[PDB]
Amino acid sequence: ALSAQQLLNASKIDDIDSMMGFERYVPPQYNGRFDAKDIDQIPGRVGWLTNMHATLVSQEQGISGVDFYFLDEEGGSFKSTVVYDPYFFIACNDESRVNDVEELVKKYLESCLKSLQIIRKEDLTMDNHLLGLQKTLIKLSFVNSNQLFEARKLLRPILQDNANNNVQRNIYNKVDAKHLIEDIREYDVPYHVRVSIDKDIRVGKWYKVTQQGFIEDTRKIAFADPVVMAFDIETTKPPLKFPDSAVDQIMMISYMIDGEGFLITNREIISEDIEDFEYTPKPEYPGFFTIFNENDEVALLQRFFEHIRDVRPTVISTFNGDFFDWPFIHNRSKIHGLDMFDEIGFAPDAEGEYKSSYCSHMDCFRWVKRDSYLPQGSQGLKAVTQSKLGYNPIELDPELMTPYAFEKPQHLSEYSVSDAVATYYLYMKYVHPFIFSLCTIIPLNPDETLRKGTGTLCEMLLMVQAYQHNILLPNKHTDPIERFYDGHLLESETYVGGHVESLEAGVFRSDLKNEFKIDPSAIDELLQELPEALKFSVEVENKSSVDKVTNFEEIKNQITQKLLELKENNIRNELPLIYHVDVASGYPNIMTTNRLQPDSIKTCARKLKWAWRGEFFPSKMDEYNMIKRALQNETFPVLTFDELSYADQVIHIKKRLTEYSRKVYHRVKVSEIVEREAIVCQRENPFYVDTVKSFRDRRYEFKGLAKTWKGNLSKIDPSDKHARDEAKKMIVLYDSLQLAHKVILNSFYGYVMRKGSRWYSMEMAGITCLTGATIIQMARALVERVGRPLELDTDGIWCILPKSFPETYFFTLENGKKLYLSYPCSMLNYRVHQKFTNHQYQELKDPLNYIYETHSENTIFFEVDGPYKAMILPSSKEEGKGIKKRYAVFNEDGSLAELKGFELKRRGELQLIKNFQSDIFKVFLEGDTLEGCYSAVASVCNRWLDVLDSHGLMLEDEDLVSLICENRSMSKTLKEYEGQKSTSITTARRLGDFLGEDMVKDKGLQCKYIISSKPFNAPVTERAIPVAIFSADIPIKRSFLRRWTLDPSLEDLDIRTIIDWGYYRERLGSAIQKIITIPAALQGVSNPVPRVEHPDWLKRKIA
DNA sequence: TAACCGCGTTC
DNA sequence: TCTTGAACGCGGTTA
Ligand SMILES: Nc1ncnc2c1ncn2[C@H]1C[C@H](O)[C@@H](COP(=O)(O)OP(=O)(O)OP(=O)(O)O)O1
Ligand SMILES: [Ca+2]
Ligand SMILES: [Ca+2]
Ligand SMILES: [Fe+3]
Repeated sequence: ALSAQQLLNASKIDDIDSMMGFERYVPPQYNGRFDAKDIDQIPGRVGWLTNMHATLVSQEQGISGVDFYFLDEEGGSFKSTVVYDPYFFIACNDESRVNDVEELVKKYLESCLKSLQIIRKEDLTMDNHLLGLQKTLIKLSFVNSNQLFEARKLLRPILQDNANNNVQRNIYNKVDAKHLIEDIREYDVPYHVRVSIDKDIRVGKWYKVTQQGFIEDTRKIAFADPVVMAFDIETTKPPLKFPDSAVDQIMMISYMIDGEGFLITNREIISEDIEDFEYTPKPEYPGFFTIFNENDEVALLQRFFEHIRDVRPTVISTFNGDFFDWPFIHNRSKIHGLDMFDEIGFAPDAEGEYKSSYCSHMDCFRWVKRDSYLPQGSQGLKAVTQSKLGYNPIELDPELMTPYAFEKPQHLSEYSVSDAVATYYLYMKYVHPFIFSLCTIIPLNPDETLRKGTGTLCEMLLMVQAYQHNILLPNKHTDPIERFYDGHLLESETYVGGHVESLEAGVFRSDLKNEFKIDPSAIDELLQELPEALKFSVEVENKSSVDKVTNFEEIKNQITQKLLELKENNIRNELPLIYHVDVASGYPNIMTTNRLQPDSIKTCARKLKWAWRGEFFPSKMDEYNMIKRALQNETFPVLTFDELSYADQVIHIKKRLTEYSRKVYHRVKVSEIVEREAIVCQRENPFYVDTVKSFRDRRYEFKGLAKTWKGNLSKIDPSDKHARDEAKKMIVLYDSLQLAHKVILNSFYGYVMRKGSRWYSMEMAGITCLTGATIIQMARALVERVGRPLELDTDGIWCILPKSFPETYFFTLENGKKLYLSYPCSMLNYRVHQKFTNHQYQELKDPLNYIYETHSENTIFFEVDGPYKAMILPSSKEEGKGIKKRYAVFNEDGSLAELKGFELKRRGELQLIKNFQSDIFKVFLEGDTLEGCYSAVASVCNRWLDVLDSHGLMLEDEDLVSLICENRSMSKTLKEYEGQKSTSITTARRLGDFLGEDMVKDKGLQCKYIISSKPFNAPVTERAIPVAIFSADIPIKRSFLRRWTLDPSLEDLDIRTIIDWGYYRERLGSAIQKIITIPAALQGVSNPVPRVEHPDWLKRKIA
């Protein structure tokens, strides 16, 4: 009888909705026809849909429905409710007796079943479905979702009893109605998702809510303007510890409402009363802040809640407020006798996040984590602000925040205000357009669209297409607890992914010549291919015709000439062209080209290859069962082995099968790779393929607008500062949008391996990867015969080409326009489209007679960027090994184009190494010769080497603690690391012993540590000191370092005598080895930093 | 030496 | 409850 709690919540929410301007609107009745063409004549109210939530109504037992929250055209708001019977299907293993099952379930489920009906859907796993045969199903409908769940608990025993055997009757011997029910289907669709899909309603669109239903008003283009508030709180904190919502108070709540800044203060903690000030960190971000200097903390909370209730916001934005700000305000409200739910309608939900019915909570940190495409080291609000808004917000050390309420109150008021400015404007410029536009195609509310994984987002879009094509949803995938290969227990199985090669290291600049040896037969091939490749660049790449171009021969003659000149002199020493070629939407286009989709893996048969890789124990079956019977006889946490769960059973089996295999085979795990083939039907209902093609086209629009505005900008004179400032803003705006669509797009590839995937196919994912590896290696084979490829990753190639190699040309058409042509790009694309096009792609031409056509499909194109000014690739310390996924590339104007992989970019590495790498990549541009180039990097190296060889005596204390520090995050809590050794685990354990157990209470703690010299010759994980120790009082300090260095002798407590300076001298040393010296050796110049000795294998090679 | 792990990247 | 994939670098431990 849980409807009590549910019907109550609906009443409470209904009243909270009314207080915030959302009273349930019921449209006037209409007896005329229901056509969208006469929208202006049908009685009703038009609004912009801003939110939606499942609810229970009481005949206006509970009745399932969805509240839809609207903003109307006349500055007001309202909500409307649609009711819809929840439902799922019953499948039968013989469609001749469906009416018998129908009579069974009508009586078996009569306690909760509302109505019943036989319907037909298309089953993609059913024979003859491509000819029109459909699966017959029983549609069970219910009054509310509680009744649906009851029928599930009632049907599950039947489904489990039919999968078990039968019973002991006359052993000397038409089937029961219960054994005919094969499975239940579409039983786990969220209700409001079910309503959103079935009724074709989306947040962000305009509707007219009439008696017949919602009529989309396609005349209304732009989004309505909700009132948006972003807030940030600041609280007191113990020195070197974390805020505790029990003890610590809230100093101030800064916020902003549609541009107007505000600030509530807690005069009981903030010493002064602050006057109205301004923070406009850039002209485009005004920030006039009105302050509410209040007395008590209760006064502060009550003004915040009162201000919320009066402005009536439908969007409240925060930065990580879901797991700090909101629970802090809620805990302070409870302590102070204020129920936050009665006040503002917010409350925690099942995941601990804070939501409301009328107002979406947009935690910008969720957007940053999923869609911003920033590295984790740049996901703090400070880095996000300078990357996305283009300015540096106000900083100050958090250790000084609790004191500065008393000492420098105005400065700390400026910080809290800058956080509110950065949060509000990042939401309005980035989070708000993206998520609300996303809601128009994904059947979720803004809160869910922001937070769900990209795989779940893909699943939502796929369920819309499947439903609209009457395709039965597959049930969620389930992986078996045990799988075997050749009798061996499998520990993990997967496929071979992308192909990555590190081919050359060192420095390559457009002003420094390189030596090329051009394969003459390679130029022979491109000459034979040149006529049809230029036609390909004209007709396929630029979608034109050779008839309308006027310099086809002139450009063909210009390329053949250069082609021929480079064939005669195949040995050259010229300046290079630093180029990058990269397939646009590689895996998506590989899928759509070959018609890849889970339901297509089974002449409509396209056989494509993939590579399965398995990891299994060396033990065979004879030893498996031996360990099992052993584990069976032992006791467990009062319980037997067979009385455990199958999961806990295999847990113990795996633990004891690792120990055995180690002591008998010397190994614990064997890996093997087998080439597998799969049949890809080229006629299957392409609802999956088409969904990918649609979203890829969606992303392509923003990707092309970024390229346009990168062109509009360079065509603007450097003097027009305002024009070029606005062009650069659209550039970062469209780059952000296309990057936000990139992860969702590629999750269509990843979704086929996601746990619980409705369309799981390991085969399809492997085929995509192997096909990509085959294309990118064919491209390398041509580049290595024409130039020198430097690095290669999955679908991209960094290479240098002779300056004499044919480069960029522009066709001219009789219109007067121009067609762009990059010959290094089109020469590869022509080969792409000669060796990899799918000539077996089929589509329904006549659906009524089920006749198909067969056409040729290939949307795989390399895209080129460059030529660049410099590329700097590091080398490995070990002989012959390269360094993949790490380099630096610079533009012609000297700016950094790409910085990939290096510690400078990663979250929390050795800070000294970050500043070193930061100071050094710029200087690889200096110098006039390659040897002179390496001397400029040598000087900055020797500067950093000097700081360490001097034991940091040439830096002030605070710069030293900043420099030698290393920060590392612990993804889990310490207790989850039992049995493991690490510098983070040590730092966290020592932080807990000195600062208290509550320091490790939560996951994600940043362990900032220093590595001590003593105890000597001890493992490095034992000498990691929390840097917090040196800010504690001298008694508390000394006791712990004496403890941690095992030196009761010790009282020279200064950092410079504790640090293992030789350790950091090695860390910097190998950094200098990999970036500077070892690549310099591989380019043939003597060690530019002789204070960093070469490897023994490298010295021997120099002989 | 080589297998192995956690973190965080590049695709 | 939720829940895209694999390849890779590096500091560190372990067999
Ligand atoms: N985040 C991801 N999740 C799943 N697969 C990914 C992800 N990122 C990259 N991949 C895979 C699929 C991509 O097609 C393939 C090539 O990477 P990349 O070239 O960076 O993306 P892309 O080719 O789709 O975009 P672009 O058009 O910008 O090159 O790597
Ligand atoms: Ca803050
Ligand atoms: Ca790509
Ligand atoms: Fe087929």
